[PDB]
Amino acid sequence: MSKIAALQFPTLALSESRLDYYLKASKDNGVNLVVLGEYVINSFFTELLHMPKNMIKEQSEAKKESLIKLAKKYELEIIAPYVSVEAKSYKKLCLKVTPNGVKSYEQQILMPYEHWNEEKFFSNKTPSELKIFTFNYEKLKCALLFGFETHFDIFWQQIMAKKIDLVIVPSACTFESKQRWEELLKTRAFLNSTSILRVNRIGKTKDEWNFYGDTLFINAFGEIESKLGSEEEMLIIEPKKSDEARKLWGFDKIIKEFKN
Amino acid sequence: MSKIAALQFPTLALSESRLDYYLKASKDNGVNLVVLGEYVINSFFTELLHMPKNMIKEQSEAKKESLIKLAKKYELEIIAPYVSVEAKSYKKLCLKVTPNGVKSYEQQILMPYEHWNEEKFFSNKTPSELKIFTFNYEKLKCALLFGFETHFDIFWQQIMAKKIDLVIVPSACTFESKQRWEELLKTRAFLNSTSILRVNRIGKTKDEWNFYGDTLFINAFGEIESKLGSEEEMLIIEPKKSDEARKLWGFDKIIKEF
Repeated sequence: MSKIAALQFPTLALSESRLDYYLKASKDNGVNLVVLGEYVINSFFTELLHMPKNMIKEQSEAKKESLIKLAKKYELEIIAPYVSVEAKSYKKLCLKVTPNGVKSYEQQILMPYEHWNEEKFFSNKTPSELKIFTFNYEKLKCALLFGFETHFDIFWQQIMAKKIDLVIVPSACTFESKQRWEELLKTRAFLNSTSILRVNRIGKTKDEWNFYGDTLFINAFGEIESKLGSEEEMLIIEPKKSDEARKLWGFDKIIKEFKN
Repeated sequence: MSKIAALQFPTLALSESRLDYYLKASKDNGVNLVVLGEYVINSFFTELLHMPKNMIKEQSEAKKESLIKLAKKYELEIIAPYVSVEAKSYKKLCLKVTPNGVKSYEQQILMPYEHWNEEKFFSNKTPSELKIFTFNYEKLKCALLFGFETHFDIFWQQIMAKKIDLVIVPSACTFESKQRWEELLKTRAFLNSTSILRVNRIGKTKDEWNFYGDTLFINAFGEIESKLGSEEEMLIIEPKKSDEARKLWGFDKIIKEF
C-alpha cells in the first residue's frame, strides 16, 4: 500500500536529529515519500532579506547534505522546497531527494507582491510554455505544484489531461487566508478529480505573520480526508487512484469533446 | 449608477402579478437589469418530464409574452432561463428580454446525469468550441453562464481574457450542494477577478428535492457581499468595476505573458 507522509515544520534546525526521527517514523509506518513545506529548509522569505548571502548558502548546503544522507539512510524520497544560492543569485526550487540522486523542480510562477516579492528576489527561469511537473510514485500518477501556482487554471487543465491521481502542494500560507485556501483547494480537487496534499509551514515572522500550518489531504471528490493543527506534526496519507471519482461527475468526458 | 436586481422565485403561475410588482420596485430603485433563476418561468425539470408539450408550450409562451410587455412597460432588461418548445424538440435557453427585442442564449453544456438528464431531454445545439455569452450593461462588462457551466475552466479563461466585470449565473441548486457551490463561486470570483451574481430558485419538488434559494452576490475579491434566504425575495446590487481587484492580485498580467 502506497503511503505518503507530510511533515509540518518550522524552519529546520541545523542538527538533523529531529528531522532524522520523523524520517524513521515514516519508514516504520510504511512511508516511502516525505513532503516538506515551503521555507522549511531555509528561513522564511522576509527573514532571508535580513540575512547575508553566505549565511543562506551555508543554510541550504548544510541541510541539503542532511537530506541527501538521510534519503540514503532510510531508502525513501524527500520532497523539499530549497533555496539554491549560485554566485549572488537565488533560485527557488523544489528538491526531490532520493537515495540514488537528486532531481529538482524550478518554480515557474513566483509571487510579485511588494511585501512578498519572490519574483524580484529569485532568478528563476521563466519558461515560454508552462508545463506541470509530473512523476510516478509506485502506481500513482503525481504532480508537483507550488502553492502560488495553484491559482492558475492553465496548470489544472494539464493535471486533468494527464489523469493525475495526486497533486503535491508545498506552500507557505498565512492565517488570514485559511478559509480561501480551503475553498480553492477543495474546488480544484472536485473540478479536476484529483487528490491534493497541501503541506504548510508553522511559525511567526519578524512582522508577526502567523503560519498556522493546517496541512491537509483532500481526496478526488473535493472532500477533506486528513487535517493537521498548528503544532509540529506528521500526516500520513493513503492516497487512492482518481478513476472512481472521475466517473462520478465525468467532467473530463464532457471537456474532452470540445475543441478549445 | 448601474444596479441589478435578482428575483428569488419558485415556478411562476399563469396569472401572476408578482413579476409586474417586482419589476416596478426594481425600476423605482434605479435598476435596469433583472435576473431570474432556472425553472422560474417553467416547472422544474423533473416535473417537465410528465408534462405534455402543449402544456409546456402554454407555460413558456405566456411568460415570454408577459416579459416582452413588462420589459416595454418598465423599459428594463430581463434575464430568464426559458424552455423553448420548437416543432420537434425542447430547447433550454436563457432569454435576455429588452424593450427593443428578445435575445436568447442557448446552453452549451447540459447535465447528462441519469436522475437529472437535461442532455437527453433537451435538443440544444452543441458548439464545437465554447464561447462565453457576453453583453455590455451600462458601463459594466457582463457574462452569462448557466449554473452547471461554471464547473469548466474553459469558460473562466475566456471571462478573464475579456476582462469581465460581472458574471451572472442563473441556476437551480439543491441544499445538499450549498457549501460546494459557495466554495466554487468564491474561488471563481477570486481567481478570475470578477463579481458573480448567482440567482437560485426556491421550492420543493415531487421527489422532495429542496431548493434553498440562497441567491448571493460575490465581489471581484472573492467575498460574499449580498445573500438571500430561502423565501421569495429581491436582491439589489451595485456592481463595481473589477479593475482594482485585477490590479491587486494580477492573475491576468501573469497569465497574459504566456
